[PDB]
Amino acid sequence: PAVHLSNGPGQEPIAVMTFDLTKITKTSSSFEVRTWDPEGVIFYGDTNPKDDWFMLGLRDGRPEIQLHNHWAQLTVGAGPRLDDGRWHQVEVKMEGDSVLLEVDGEEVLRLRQVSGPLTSKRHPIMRIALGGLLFPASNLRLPLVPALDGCLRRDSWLDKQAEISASAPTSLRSC
Amino acid sequence: PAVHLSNGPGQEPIAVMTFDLTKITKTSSSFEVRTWDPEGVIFYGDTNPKDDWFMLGLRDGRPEIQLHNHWAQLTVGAGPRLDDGRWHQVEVKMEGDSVLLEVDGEEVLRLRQVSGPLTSKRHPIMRIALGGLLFPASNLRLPLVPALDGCLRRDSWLDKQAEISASAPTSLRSC
Ligand SMILES: C[C@]12CC[C@@H]3c4ccc(O)cc4CC[C@H]3[C@@H]1CC[C@@H]2O
Ligand SMILES: C[C@]12CC[C@@H]3c4ccc(O)cc4CC[C@H]3[C@@H]1CC[C@@H]2O
Ligand SMILES: [Ca+2]
Ligand SMILES: [Ca+2]
Repeated sequence: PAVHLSNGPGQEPIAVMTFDLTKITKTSSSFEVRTWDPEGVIFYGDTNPKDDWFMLGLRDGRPEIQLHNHWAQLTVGAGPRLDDGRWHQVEVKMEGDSVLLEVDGEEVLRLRQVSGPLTSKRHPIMRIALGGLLFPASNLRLPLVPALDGCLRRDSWLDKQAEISASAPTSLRSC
Repeated sequence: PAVHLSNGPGQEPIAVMTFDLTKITKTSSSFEVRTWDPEGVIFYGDTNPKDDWFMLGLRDGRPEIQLHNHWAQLTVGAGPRLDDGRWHQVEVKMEGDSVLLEVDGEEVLRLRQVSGPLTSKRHPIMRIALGGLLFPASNLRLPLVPALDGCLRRDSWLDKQAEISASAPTSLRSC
């Protein structure tokens, strides 16, 4: 079952999941994405919209991560273009103080020394928004137009056991 | 003609080139490297060893860039492993406020919003050291053992016209 990463204008996310960081036993996520869209947000996450946020998106067809927290502030592009209309497996996880990005089974990016343990964040609640941000795009380190015209499927986010709740503005439109 | 990136213990660089930034008309470099060594420095560069430095090396066989300046401080791994004993083409250049890394003709990493124009650096003199750093490895953001047992060939560094001088401790040992 595949869902549309964009719905309507393409402003707000198609879904927001909230997690209790003190209950996480897994700090990784994975999913498949397919699109012809060269720019947009795949997912945004934060423990604090001002002080500790993260965004994985596409720019010029390639993955881009923006991260802003106490330890690091960055805007980094990496990996092959994914806007070739084919399904691509994507994994994002924490490994020690690093954030690793794997695409189609290959590690394409490792942001080192960027964060303390998820389970140790001052604000023990993490939000994960799909297909959109939880603040205006103008507030990104480097703005981009969030709308991502693509499909998401086979997605797993951290541990379902740590998930506090999940919301969706409109009905998840299938692909 | 190929030269050894390591000579002797593997502490100091095999060569140091100095450039006048006010005369540069090209902010890119390229070379080929071959090695079985998973860790080490390919090249280091700075306009200031304390406040504005850069290091391209290998860690776990993959490219890693560390950069420290007024705009950004990072430690980032990216691209495929290069320690497969085969020749690999590598290009490192500035594009706007970004630093791009291309391997075997493919862009594998783009560090965005990391620097003002090279021609505008307070200290208009850039040093490029090959196979080593110009400060102790303990001073890196993330230390690694600098010795890189590999070969370098077909190397071009910025513009020869902007090169002020070049030095080499020992005789460049051919591969
Ligand atoms: C945990 C994830 C990787 C690490 C990400 C991170 C990493 C560091 C940080 O300071 C904040 C965030 C928020 C979103 C997180 C992501 C949500 C799912 C993904 O697996
Ligand atoms: C200009 C190069 C890319 C950009 C690098 C950089 C980029 C930003 C910075 O603040 C310092 C340096 C020093 C070394 C530079 C490199 C030396 C050769 C390479 O082409
Ligand atoms: Ca788009
Ligand atoms: Ca080594």
